[PDB]
Amino acid sequence: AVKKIAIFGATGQTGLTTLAQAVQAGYEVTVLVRDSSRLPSEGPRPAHVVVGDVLQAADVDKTVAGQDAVIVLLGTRNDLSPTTVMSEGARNIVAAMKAHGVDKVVACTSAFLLWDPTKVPPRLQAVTDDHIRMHKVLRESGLKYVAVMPPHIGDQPLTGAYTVTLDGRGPSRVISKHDLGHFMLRCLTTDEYDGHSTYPSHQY
Ligand SMILES: NC(=O)c1ccc[n+]([C@@H]2O[C@H](COP(=O)([O-])OP(=O)(O)OC[C@H]3O[C@@H](n4cnc5c(N)ncnc54)[C@H](OP(=O)(O)O)[C@@H]3O)[C@@H](O)[C@H]2O)c1
Ligand SMILES: O=C(O)c1ccc(-c2nc(-c3ccccc3Cl)c3sccn23)cc1
Repeated sequence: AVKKIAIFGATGQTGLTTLAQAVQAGYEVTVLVRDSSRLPSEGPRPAHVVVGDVLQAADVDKTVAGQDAVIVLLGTRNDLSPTTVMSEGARNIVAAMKAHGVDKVVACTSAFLLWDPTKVPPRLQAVTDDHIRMHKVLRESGLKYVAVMPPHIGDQPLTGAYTVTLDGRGPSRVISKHDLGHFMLRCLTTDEYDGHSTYPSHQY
């Protein structure tokens, strides 16, 4: 079974609850954070903290070393400018996983990768472009890759009752951040989603 995991993006909206749920479930969690000040000071906390940047290959390498699996929840917070942080970060993660023999990566992009490209809101296209680039890096890596492609991420409660749609869009346009984190961790316990795109959604 999967015991040691690295989480990238652990200080973000979904990352923080994914981190808390992972520790609750008994995982030995390692995180790469740009600033440990953005990690919780009480409650569930990671077993190992690396402070550094996903754009520094040395920082990614020491985060991935020794893990059983990797969770990717990188993002740009509210910045919708053009970016390559997620795809370049993914390149470094793939290289580190290959060097260290880690084969399982669960990575969040967006449901827009499942949309008709004429329907993607132009204001979100620059971020979506790098989600596309990141997905390409991960799909071409040959690793056991679960492509998590959520719709809008909300702040509704944890339910564990969401629908998981494979290789297409699902019947709701929202997933709570807690349920998205729950699903990321579920993907560590099964291989049934490897090589698929997954769309978690629910009605709250
Ligand atoms: N908002 C939505 O409705 C929605 C819908 C579909 C998909 N998505 C996608 O889902 C993913 C996660 O969304 P989210 O809101 O949970 O993430 P988020 O709140 O934007 O947090 C992003 C995470 O990435 C980390 N990060 C950014 N640059 C980094 C770097 N250079 N080195 C190391 N870490 C770095 C941030 O660390 P710091 O604490 O240092 O900033 C933070 O932990 C994103 O890719 C987003 O585009 C979002
Ligand atoms: O299928 C859906 O209904 C759906 C999918 C994705 C999104 C989405 N929202 C954001 C966003 C919005 C405001 C501030 C920050 C961010 Cl990051 C981004 S960036 C890439 C995708 N998205 C919305 C709806």
